[PDB]
Amino acid sequence: AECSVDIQGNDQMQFNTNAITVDKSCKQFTVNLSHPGNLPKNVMGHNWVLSTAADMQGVVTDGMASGLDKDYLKPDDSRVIAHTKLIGSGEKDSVTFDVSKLKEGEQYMFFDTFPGHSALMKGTLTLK
Ligand SMILES: [Cu+2]
Ligand SMILES: [Cu+2]
Repeated sequence: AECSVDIQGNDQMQFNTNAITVDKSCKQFTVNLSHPGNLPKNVMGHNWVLSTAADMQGVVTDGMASGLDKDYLKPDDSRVIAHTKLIGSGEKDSVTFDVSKLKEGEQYMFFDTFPGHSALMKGTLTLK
């Protein structure tokens, strides 16, 4: 099975997809994030952040409260399973994580924690 996915976030506060599936037989999984557009990070920064569905609200609320110099994530937030950096237009960042962190029967969400973006920039992550 493939073990990576390419995700884009644009100047329109959109991701290219709202559903990612991770095949069990992957030991690691990589998300490659890019930002088409022209807007810089402080105004249209995007990141890809993974937690359980239950934790998504907290991560987003705490991240937004943390500010740009924290890339909009609360320091030491243990609800965050994996994430990319916050990137502005033209930049790119990849994260690779251990698939063993993810458990059967759990609901996962990926999302962006830049202020307001999770309204649109979120999706499900499913183990298969
Ligand atoms: Cu494979
Ligand atoms: Cu964003």
